[PDB]
Amino acid sequence: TRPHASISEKVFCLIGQAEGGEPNTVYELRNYSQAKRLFRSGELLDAIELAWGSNPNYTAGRILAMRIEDAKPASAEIGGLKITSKIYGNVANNIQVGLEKNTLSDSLRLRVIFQDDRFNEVYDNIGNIFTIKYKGEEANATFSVEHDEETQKASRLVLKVGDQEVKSYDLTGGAYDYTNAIITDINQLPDFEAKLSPFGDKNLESSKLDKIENANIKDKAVYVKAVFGDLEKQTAYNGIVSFEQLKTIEPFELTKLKGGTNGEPPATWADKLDKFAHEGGYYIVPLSSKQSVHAEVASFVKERSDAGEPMRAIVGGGFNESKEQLFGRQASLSNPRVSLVANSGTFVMDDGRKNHVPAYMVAVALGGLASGLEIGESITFKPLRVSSLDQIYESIDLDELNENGIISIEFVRNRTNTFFRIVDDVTTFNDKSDPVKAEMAVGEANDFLVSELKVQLEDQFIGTRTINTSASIIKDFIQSYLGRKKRDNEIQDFPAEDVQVIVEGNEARISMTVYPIRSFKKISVSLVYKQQTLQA
Amino acid sequence: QIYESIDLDELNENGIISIEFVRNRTNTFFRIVDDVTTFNDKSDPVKAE
Repeated sequence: TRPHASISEKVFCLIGQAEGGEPNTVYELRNYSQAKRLFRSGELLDAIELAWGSNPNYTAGRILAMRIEDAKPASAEIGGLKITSKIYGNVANNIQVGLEKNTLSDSLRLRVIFQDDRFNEVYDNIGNIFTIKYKGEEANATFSVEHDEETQKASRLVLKVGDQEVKSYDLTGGAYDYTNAIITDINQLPDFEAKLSPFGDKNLESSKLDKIENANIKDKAVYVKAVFGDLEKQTAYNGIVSFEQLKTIEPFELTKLKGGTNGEPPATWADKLDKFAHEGGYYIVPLSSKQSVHAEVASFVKERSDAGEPMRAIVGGGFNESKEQLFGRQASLSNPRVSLVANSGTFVMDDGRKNHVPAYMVAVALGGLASGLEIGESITFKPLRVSSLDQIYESIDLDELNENGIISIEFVRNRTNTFFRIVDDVTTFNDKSDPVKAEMAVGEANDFLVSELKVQLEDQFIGTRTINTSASIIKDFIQSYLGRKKRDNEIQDFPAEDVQVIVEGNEARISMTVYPIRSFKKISVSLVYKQQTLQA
Repeated sequence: QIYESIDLDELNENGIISIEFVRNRTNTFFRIVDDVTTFNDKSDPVKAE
């Protein structure tokens, strides 16, 4: 590998169908060029590119995703070789592989086809690592290679003068573990010859050679053949397929790798949703309509948040859902840290397509916006990508479903432009006396403040250094820290007189009060027309 | 200097200094492709470089 030239803090999570990538592993997608390379097709790809494309400036952050399927690979067992596919799904059934042995080279030849990616390859001079020959005066020369009787790894290689062993190389271990050493040291018994292959690098570990005897030599040049040892080099980084040796290798006609399986749908998402526990997400969205999956996601979000790791979800159901379904689903999804989306629509992508967008894909679009916006700012009135809104929701309806905590999209008719811009960051929790639960952005600001508070209280006091730092000092430390957050304007002011601390044994209880940065909900303007004369 | 890019990788890995042909816009020149020594170990740059 000689030197050359060759030519957002809120993480967002996803889980849905995709025709690519191994399931039950959360991937981090560095760039949507790499997303398509992993997630070939399916709703997850549209959900990734919709999220990063949802607005020309409020782009989404670092995405984590997983294919939720019971998929398994396509494979075949033929000749001497088990052939297996790194793609899991029905797409693997399109793979084809076939061998030949070529009398022009006395080598093996391999061919791999994969029409889906318009991908095709041929490998030739497979095996036949390096040449041996004899030039000394004698009438006869040969050689041999032998195995360990147990492992069937190679153990000896020997040059023979006629029938008899001249010198041996310890393939069981040491300086001769790499065939390069033998390619040199055969040319340190210069009556014999060895010479390298012209067809690219090989550097085979000599233990992978195969047992051979008494090939007749002087004029002739003969290879050591070691076909599987060479195939490991030819398949190091190559294509979609991998190989395992059972038995002895032989060619075989072109044949499809079978057993490619997307798999049955999941009966429950819980044991595959658990992988997003410790991965640093904050917004997670399911790409599915079933209410049971939504209840499970609500449960997972609660399980992580109650453990100190805050998380939230945005959810939408099916297609063109009606009011009765939204109320009944809100009542079945009532806990905070969950948002329900009420509207469907159409989105445009660069392929020239107009999708019919389910409600959980509008959540993704909103979730990508929520992650793009810097901490504490509301999703209120930010314009969205929508091409057409699918709706039975008028002015008053938006009041109904806003007051009942369902997020919705509203239509605006400016002087010239008509654009869609989403209403308010209210959550599924209904009781609007408690804005700390109701408004998602208020909850975000709270979650990150309490976490920073909880963290710095570890170093200062929960480090356990002594009991002799009493409760007047803890009160002072919370006043100090509220001062620092007041300096950054994240809390407007705090009544230091109304802070109290109680201590018993090795436990402190503290009461406090904070003034939140007060929001601005409404304006109304009385515009009156009058006339007065111009004169000359 | 017929040795090609894959040959340069084989000579360089084995610790043998090689030379390369390079084409500019119109001019050309020959440059030396690595400061490697004859030493074996790849994780010991004090000796390998």
